[PDB]
Amino acid sequence: GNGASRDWKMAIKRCSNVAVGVGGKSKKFGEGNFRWAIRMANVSTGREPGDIPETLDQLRLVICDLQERREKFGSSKEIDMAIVTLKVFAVAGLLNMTVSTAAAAENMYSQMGLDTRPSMKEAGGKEEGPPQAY
Repeated sequence: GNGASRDWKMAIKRCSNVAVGVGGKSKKFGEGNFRWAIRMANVSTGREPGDIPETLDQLRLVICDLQERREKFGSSKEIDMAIVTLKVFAVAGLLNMTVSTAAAAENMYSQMGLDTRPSMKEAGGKEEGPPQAY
């Protein structure tokens, strides 16, 4: 539109203020994590320079296909992390709404009607930490 990659550099600057975990809140993502997942996905689902999402609809399908194909091949921290970045980046970027945590981003994304696998309990846990000296 008006510039080169302003909308992009912006969506990233904001996403950088996003947390990875939910029961910790400390470590945040970065342009490297986002570009990593996106780029990798663009290849497996494109294999070319001019093969990136331009509309919320286009990106929406890319994600569903990314997690779909990847899932069939198997699960992995790299895969799960990839999908997470796509979500947080989509909301914190397209919606310019820098969520609080990775889960929160993917939550509103699916709850909004962008995903195809709505869940109530993704990750959590109670009573954690080392043992006590009694």
